[PDB]
Amino acid sequence: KHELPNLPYAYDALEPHFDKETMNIHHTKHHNTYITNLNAALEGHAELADKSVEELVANLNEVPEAIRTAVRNNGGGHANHTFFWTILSPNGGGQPVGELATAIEAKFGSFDAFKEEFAKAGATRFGSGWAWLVVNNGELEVTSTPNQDSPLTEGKTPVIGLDVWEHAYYLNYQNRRPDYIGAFWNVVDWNAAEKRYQEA
Amino acid sequence: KHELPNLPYAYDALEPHFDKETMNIHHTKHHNTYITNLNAALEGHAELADKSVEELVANLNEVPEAIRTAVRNNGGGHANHTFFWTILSPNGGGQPVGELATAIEAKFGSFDAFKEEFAKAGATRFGSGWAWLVVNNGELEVTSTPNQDSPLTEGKTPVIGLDVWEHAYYLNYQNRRPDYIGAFWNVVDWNAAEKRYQEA
Ligand SMILES: [Mn+2]
Ligand SMILES: [Mn+2]
Repeated sequence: KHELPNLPYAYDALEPHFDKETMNIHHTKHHNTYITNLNAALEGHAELADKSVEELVANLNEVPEAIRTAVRNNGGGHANHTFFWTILSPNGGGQPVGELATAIEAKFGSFDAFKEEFAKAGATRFGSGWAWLVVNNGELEVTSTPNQDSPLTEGKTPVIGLDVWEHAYYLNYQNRRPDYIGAFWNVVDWNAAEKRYQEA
Repeated sequence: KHELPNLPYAYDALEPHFDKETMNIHHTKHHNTYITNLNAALEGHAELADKSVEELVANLNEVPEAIRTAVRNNGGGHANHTFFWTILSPNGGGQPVGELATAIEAKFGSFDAFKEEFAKAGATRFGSGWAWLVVNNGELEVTSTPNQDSPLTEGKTPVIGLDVWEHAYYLNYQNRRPDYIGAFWNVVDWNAAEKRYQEA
């Protein structure tokens, strides 16, 4: 009973920053496959299967050992991509807004300095993974995670994030990960980010 | 000190199985960058910069802690890719040959059974990595390693291997990793593999 969410915008709405071919394959093949595999691993655990994917992944510890890796990886994939689609927008880009903006200035010095730290976290994540701005204390932290591991599992709440698996950027940027991260700034939705900051 | 090896064949020599655009970017951008990063890391360590990259990665524990992660990832990348180019050929494909062929039949039952097990290791390596046929103390085994980790580090000797980082396959295959693994059977060089088996 885990379903693929529709995108909040057209498949070409993030162009030229994120290409429509990637949006299609990333959403309808990669994300869908995580869902397929999650639902299979949850066959026989109908009790577990009625949690939200976010709660499921936050309390990975309580998943039966037999299916834990499958939940970590595929539950991770579902939680992470679900989040991702909703922090992007064709009306995104620009400066941070709201109390999140003020908090970024305080924690990082400035928005430019934050962007730098986030881009370094993204560039430095060796292999597959994600770069994040999270709330831990009630404090902002830049982090990165391997594969489909989620900050939620560490008790940290995602405010924004960027998929740095090669499938996310290879068609448009090839090995140019930094150019991809640069493009993300033009589509990240700071209104949505504010909500996530406030809602945590 | 460490230098990018030329390919043993033209950039389009593995078509249609491995595309020439990928061969270009994979060799001259990805592999080159591991070498740049490795050389930067070994600045100030004469001890090490006399070692082969295979010696460095076999004895990773003897690398000073301050540069060990860099040598693991970039040393691993250089050793792994150097090896990879040498086990591919436009005169590749077909059935195993030599003493290796006999050993594969004995260990796995048949070549087809071996391919199935290798294909499964490759498909199931979650995130970035490599699938391998190695010799472990005189015995054939199929394994997989994350990121640029090498079997050498665990005292196992690679006979064949396949790069399952998405950069190795995304341009021609997108999410269809199993189809890429299929295509590898047509360019793997079993004469070259026989020689590695003999020397291991
Ligand atoms: Mn992804
Ligand atoms: Mn590679």
